[PDB]
Amino acid sequence: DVSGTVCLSALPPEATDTLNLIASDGPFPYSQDGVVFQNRESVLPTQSYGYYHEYTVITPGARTRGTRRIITGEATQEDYYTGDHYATFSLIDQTC
Amino acid sequence: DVSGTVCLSALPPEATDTLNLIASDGPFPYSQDGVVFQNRESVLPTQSYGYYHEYTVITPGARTRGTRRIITGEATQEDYYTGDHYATFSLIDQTC
Repeated sequence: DVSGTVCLSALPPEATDTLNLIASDGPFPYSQDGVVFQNRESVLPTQSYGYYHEYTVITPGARTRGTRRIITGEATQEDYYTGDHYATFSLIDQTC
Repeated sequence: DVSGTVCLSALPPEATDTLNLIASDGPFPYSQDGVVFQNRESVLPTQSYGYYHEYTVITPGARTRGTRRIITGEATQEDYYTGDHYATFSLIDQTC
């Protein structure tokens, strides 16, 4: 399940950067950006394969990709944030 | 024959999710949710066609709809669990 909705303004500023890159279709900093998210554990709503894609939200100072991501769904405004490597998700509200 | 009664708290958590959806009549995750269960091998009591319906119990980690299902009958609380693709069934006790 999804934890609830969070305003974009209440998430780390790097989440705003990632959403801006998704709207322009890149370029993305990481090679993994844009790959399909399988939702193997069924935390998000069940959908067809390819419905979900994953993008990095940079963690300042990290050497690796870290634990923060945005998962897009195919529906309008359907974007989920995770700050714990896919354990929990919140829907992002871009209007606040 | 129904193989016994099982407490709802003993089943995987997704069985509770499915029973909640059945109570609200969905919307369901799969298009096959809510089809008639034919009871072809007569494991459950014999009834007219249409008496039983089947619903998916999601299995996290599976690549398919998996083997877990809830079958409803028309009587109150008549809900059966199968974890083995219709081989065996237990009546669910929602009070424990």
